Amino acid sequence: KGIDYDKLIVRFGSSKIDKELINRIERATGQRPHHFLRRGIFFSHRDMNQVLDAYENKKPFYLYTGRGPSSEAMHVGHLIPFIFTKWLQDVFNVPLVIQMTDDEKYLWKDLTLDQAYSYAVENAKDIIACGFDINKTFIFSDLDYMGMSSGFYKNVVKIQKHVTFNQVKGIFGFTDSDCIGKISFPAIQAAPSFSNSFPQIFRDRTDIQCLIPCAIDQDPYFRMTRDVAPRIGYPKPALLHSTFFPALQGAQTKMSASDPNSSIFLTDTAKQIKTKVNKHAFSGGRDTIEEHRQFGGNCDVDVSFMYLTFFLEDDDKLEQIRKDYTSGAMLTGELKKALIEVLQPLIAEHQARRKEVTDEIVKEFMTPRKLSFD
Amino acid sequence: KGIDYDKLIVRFGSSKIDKELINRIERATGQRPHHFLRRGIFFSHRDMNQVLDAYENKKPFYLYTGRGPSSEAMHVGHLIPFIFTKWLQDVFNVPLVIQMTDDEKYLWKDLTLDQAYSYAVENAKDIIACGFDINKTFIFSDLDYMGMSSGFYKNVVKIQKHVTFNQVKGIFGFTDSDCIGKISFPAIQAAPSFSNSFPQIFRDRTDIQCLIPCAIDQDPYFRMTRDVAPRIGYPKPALLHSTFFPALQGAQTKMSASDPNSSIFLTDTAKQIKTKVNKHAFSGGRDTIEEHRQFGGNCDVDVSFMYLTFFLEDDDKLEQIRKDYTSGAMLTGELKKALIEVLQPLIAEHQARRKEVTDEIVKEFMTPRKLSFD
Repeated sequence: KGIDYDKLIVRFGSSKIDKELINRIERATGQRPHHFLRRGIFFSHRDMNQVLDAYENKKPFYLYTGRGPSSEAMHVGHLIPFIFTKWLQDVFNVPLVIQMTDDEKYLWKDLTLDQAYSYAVENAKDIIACGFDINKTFIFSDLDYMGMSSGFYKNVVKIQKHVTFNQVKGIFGFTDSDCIGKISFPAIQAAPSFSNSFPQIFRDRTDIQCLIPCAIDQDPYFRMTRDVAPRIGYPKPALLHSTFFPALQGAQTKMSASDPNSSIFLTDTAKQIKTKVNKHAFSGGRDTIEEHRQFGGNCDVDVSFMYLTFFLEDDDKLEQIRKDYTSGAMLTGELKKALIEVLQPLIAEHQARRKEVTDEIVKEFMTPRKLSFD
Repeated sequence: KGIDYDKLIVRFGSSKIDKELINRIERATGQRPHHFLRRGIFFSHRDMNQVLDAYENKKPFYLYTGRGPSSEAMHVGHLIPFIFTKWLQDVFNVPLVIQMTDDEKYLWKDLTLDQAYSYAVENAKDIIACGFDINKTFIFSDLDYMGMSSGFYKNVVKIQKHVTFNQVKGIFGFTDSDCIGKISFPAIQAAPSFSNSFPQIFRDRTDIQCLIPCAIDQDPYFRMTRDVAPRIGYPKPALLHSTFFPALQGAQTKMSASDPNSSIFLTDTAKQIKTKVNKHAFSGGRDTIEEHRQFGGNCDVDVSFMYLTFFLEDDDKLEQIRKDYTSGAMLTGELKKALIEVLQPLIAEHQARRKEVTDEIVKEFMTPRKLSFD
């Protein structure tokens, strides 16, 4: 029952997203708001109006997200952010910068420097699969970009001294036993938030607003970055907070990346997707059919219904489902089939595109070059 | 009386330089050993034979030294290393890599990132003045090179995780109040010690020996670098330890970089050089002329005589001076005049060359490019 997201906004001191804001965004774009905005999926921001101010006056801004490279599969939750960011991008016709923290993984996990980089490239393919207009998005490897940016490291250093060790010990719990690469990394994570880190596309000029869509329990991490922003004469990056995408087995967790099952993977096949949802997707319906008819299912805790909230685009069909499962008219198996019919095409479509992404294609995304926007 | 350099070799576990080694170096080069080697100025090494092995078999090696950029003047002591390294370079016809730690200064001192860089460029002019064959030496700014080396940062990261925070807390005494840029810097200092950090001149290949001439109280700093060397499949860099160049006012200190006087600066004029030596260069002679004749001067503590040890190239003239000052035949004013006649031309010659170094000249030294050697 510890789901409260409004009591969450309060303690972090961020701002709730209201109708005002969504309409302002829809007017600014001439488009219909994303369902993530309609349903309270992405409910908080930090300076989103500032971002809109800029856009309305024809003053550009850019978006920045990252991914911690890995070997395991890569699931559906990993898409919430990438999906919202693809919308925002297309909707505003704006530049997207994507950080592949191979160095972080190399520092934290047990990889070979050449390994972590490997993942950064492969994981890049999964990210391209989501569409992302090539003439608008730049995907970089920390390990690769550092040594080919006349502005990235410069910004790391500026951030590196304005952040004490104590500041990170109380935010990532670093210990005297941790390597020096770890203690100093939070700066690498922060740097892309400032426009001149990418001269190849903005040239000098630090007047460009950055927008970072991310999870809400990731806010106390961008505090640091936002605090040391004007302290170094740079604009604070705008945030857009999203809720937690639950793990099949329950909503108590957000679970893993291992524990096979527990997460629909982008590599799972139609059969596999079907199995995981029917067998593991936690059910909020009753145990017997008669008890389910009498009392109905509980939509709040049902994982299969939650997933629908994310991937079912029709607002009306979702409300029908919500209503009938609650009354008992619809049974969890029916809910499951609904979800399965939305996930199979989605995941399979991803598989299709991920096949169309060559090497001469990734090379181009990773090649720092010029782009298109306002 | 705390001068003991042999009791110093013992506690650090390094190796004394003997005749064997000097002859091996003189045979390897077909040249007469430098006076720094003849007089026990540079008396310790770590793997210098390995370096010679390589050179004899026609297998190249390279040299690496650095300088912490600054605004003040830049004195004669700052030359011991640069002088020895110019010899070694010319004598072996080998590549020299020079680190301008502007980022370090920006982190530690109170500069503007753009300031520290300024110094790196100016201080570069002083370093070029010493000769250094352009087609053999590469001078880089940490701030500039980082963002234009497909191998430098890669090596920083490799070093960054093999060195804990505790390892540096007990070597540079870092505290939880120090910024994260500081804690992680020792890696930036170490990286140039490995050949593939500079692909523009060695391309891949990490089989190239690095030699680092430096002070002997700087050994417990290169321990770290040498320890994490094979731990990452890289050759340990060779050292060549030198003694302390004393400060005019006494040998108790090595004194400063401020306290005007106390150090002959490369900007000092002939008049100024003459004044500082006569007025401040600590004297080991007696107070009265009669007492000086009877007991003689003490060469061990006389700073003016010590300076001669460094800059007077003739071994015979130096022994004459040593003998006569000790017996009392020569008076401290005569010793002073001797030193002054060696320093005025040396420092003035530097001034002359430092004027001949243009901007299209520094640009070329700083431009990572190809060089010449074995």
